[PDB]
Amino acid sequence: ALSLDQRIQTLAYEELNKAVEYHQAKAGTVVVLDARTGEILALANTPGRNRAVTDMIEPGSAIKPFVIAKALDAGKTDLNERLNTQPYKIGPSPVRDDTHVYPSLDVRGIMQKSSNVGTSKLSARFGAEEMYDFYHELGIGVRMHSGFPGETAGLLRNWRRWRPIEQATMSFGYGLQLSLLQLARAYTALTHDGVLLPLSFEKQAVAPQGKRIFKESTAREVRNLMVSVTEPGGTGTAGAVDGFDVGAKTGTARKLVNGRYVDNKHVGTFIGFAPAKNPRVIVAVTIDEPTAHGVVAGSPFKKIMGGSLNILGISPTKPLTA
Repeated sequence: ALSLDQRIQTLAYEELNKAVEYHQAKAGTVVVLDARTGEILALANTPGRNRAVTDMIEPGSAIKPFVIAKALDAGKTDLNERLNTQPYKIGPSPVRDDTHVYPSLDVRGIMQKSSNVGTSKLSARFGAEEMYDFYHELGIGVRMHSGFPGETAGLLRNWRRWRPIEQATMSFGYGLQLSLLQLARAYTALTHDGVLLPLSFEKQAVAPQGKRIFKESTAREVRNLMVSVTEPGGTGTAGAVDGFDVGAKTGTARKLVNGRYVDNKHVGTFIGFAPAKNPRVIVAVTIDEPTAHGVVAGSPFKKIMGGSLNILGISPTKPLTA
């Protein structure tokens, strides 16, 4: 009684190969979760090791929704505040959006434009220790004990050694590491009404008691705000799925490789869930070091998500246009 769905696995495998070949990338990974149970429905890798499981990545933009959720959850911001989002400095260190300037944005805007400034200022309303604990409770630095070879814990540095610049760069996804599976896992906290799920490779007749991280209503509102990422105006319109509202993030993630000098490998990333309001599927795609022609992880995400929803009998919630 494995949780894996062949129809979805075949679809994940095929769109992944297609995308990796088209972009001439080194490698690729897809994870598909049942957004309500945490069942792994698919897990596809290009040939070689199980990167979904073994490869620590710095998540980039994909971590942002969590910072924003924490800030809404604690009442440190709300849906009406306009933040000053001008580039600014911490000590010598510039913080900037890439590479637009947005003078001000509300929280929806911060999500929509995936703003580094807005995110890092929402993070800065918490102490280093509170943020550390938050990242830890998302499972960052905590082994999943999947039972696969090469698995590791990840990296969350002790908060006592954090500089204010490091707290801020962690809020936009650098200086801490987790696997794609750990990242897809964190997303269940958003889809399953504030409750983080442990994930399982086996079919579930429960489904499991997870661990509350956010209020239900915080998760519900964050999902709505993530819809603006895939709509016109957002940074992830490449991951829009006809007929559905999709909540998602795109970004370039990083993979570190030792040793003489550490190699910063770039990884195209797209992660999301749909239907946004009542999610049924989380899809996460990474594509390692694309070379030709971020639509990179977006198109296969778009195809895998669309195809998974059809396979599972989930109907569109809005009109089709083309």
